Amino acid sequence: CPLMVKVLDAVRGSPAINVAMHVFRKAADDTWEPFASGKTSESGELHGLTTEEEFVEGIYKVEIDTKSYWKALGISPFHEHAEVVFTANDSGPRRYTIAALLSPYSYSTTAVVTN
Amino acid sequence: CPLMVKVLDAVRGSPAINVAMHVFRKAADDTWEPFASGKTSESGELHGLTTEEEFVEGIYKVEIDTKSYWKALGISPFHEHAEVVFTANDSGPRRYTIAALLSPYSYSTTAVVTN
Amino acid sequence: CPLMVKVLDAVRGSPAINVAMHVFRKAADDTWEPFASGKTSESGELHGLTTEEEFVEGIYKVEIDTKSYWKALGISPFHEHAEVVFTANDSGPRRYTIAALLSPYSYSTTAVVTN
Amino acid sequence: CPLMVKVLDAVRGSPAINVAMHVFRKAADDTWEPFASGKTSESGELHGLTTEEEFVEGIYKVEIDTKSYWKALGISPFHEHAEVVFTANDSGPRRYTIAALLSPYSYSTTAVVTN
Repeated sequence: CPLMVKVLDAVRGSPAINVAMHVFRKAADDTWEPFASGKTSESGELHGLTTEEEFVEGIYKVEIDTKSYWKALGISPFHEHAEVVFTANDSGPRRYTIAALLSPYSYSTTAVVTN
Repeated sequence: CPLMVKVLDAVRGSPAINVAMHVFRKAADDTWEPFASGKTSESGELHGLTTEEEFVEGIYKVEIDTKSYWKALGISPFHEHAEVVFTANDSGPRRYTIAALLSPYSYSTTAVVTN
Repeated sequence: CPLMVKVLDAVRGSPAINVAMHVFRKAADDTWEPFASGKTSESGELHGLTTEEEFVEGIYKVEIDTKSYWKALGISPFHEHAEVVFTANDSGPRRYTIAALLSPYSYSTTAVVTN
Repeated sequence: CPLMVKVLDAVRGSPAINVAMHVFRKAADDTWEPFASGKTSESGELHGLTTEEEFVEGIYKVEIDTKSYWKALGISPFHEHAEVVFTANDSGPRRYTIAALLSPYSYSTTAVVTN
């Protein structure tokens, strides 16, 4: 499990559950090719997006549909989605956890890259 | 204006208006002595708390009452307040802007220090 | 000044100066058309990007090149850039301040929207 | 395990390891009584601070010594420590995770309160 995503809700103080997201990998034509997708679990986590063999060096984009999440709660959000764009590099550690902390008008994202 | 505090509301995407705060300074006996206090304006800023002459080297605490802010908006939040504790003017006089970004279960605080 | 962007450096506690960014607007064909661009000033702010007449209803993307910022400081950061994507002026004209707080492995973005 | 603390380093994109913290509970005299303490593990987490029987309703303060952490890395921090002050309430969910995301000039803290 080289890539995991964890999403938290700063309004309710809870995991953000059932949040959809799509991952894309940049191709040579400089367009985003679909790579992986899913919805967060009851822990706010999405596991199993890819495998070590499939996740090679490259530029990846994680698009988290935050707008649908807030609309389901009845709170008017600012952003269309939260996007996280990064290069995977083999000199660095093996595992990438992308964390996102969501508020209606604000979000933060942090990468925890470990061995 | 050597010390300014700016407070923002991450739920509404707005300045946080009428937020009370109290500033304290550590005394020689290691107690917190009252220093200055005020409330944020319609811009979410609190200016005029002190002067260059009065704000001497020391350890200062800014206590922002976030709980009353959220309760007035109908929200029961997690934190009693947001505390910011720092040494000031150790190297000579500086201008300090303390920023706080508020959500019911989360907050962030950042210092911008200029010379 | 209907759109302003403010960028801060959480490592140094300073405005993030000379940070490039490009703004795009979604076209009728669902592509991102160039809208405006610039670099932050010594205050970490970028003003004058557009006018009330030019900034019409639409979906906008602000792409802040954080990677070049960190590399110039000797830091190899996680993200390629920080993207902020939002619908603007849906309810009529508003003033938008997009704030970004930068660390090498983490960033936050907040919108302050006033009328 | 009703109370856990998780600390992340936003500069290095890693758990914040060996971070000391002290927890206090407010007494009737309105002073902070020592309650629990420890250092974060290699995962950046501190478990086992208290038990369900001992953690009763009350006002608690978690003081995280962020200054010593940055000083060990050779980066000049702004804050003396990061403080998280909150009321434990039995009407809410059982488990409290206090998360802290650290930068030298900025930190955020979030409570995830779950069942």
